[PDB]
Amino acid sequence: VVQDVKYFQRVKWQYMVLDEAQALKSSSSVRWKILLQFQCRNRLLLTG
DNA sequence: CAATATCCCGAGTACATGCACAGGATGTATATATCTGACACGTGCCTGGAGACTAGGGAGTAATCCCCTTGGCGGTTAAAACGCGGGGGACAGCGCGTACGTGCGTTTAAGCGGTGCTAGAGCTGTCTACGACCAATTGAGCGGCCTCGGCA
Repeated sequence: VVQDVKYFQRVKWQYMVLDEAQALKSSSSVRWKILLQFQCRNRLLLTG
């Protein structure tokens, strides 16, 4: 998802389930910077 | 405007060329010749046509920055022109090779009969090479942990 961004930007996803979202913990990360830009109703984090 | 240069015209200039000549070797001229291959005849093949279908490619577009393109760059010599050196240029002869002629004799072409080499045969009869797929490796980029320099 941090590479095929161009393809994911092509469609209006209803929701993102970001499983084990502790992966996103640092704002310095490209992952975080890019994952902010996708458009959806809800962003759902399932991180224990 | 001045200057070096190219252009242009007439005098005077060896020999080059076009010609006439003798004469020799070859192009002609006739008769003969078989055989090349022209021509005629079928043989059988591929060149072509004609269909159905996928999938590969081709064409198109979109985004864009690489590369080309341009300007302006700063740096150094080919050109210009002269001075200046020796070297390319024009005659005397030797004899050695080249030609050419003679008689040098080696080999080829031809026609002979015999015969084994090669080149079209196979499904030969496989199985190298041809896909098909799998697996390893390196490299690169992205997270993550950790000392230290400049700032409160």
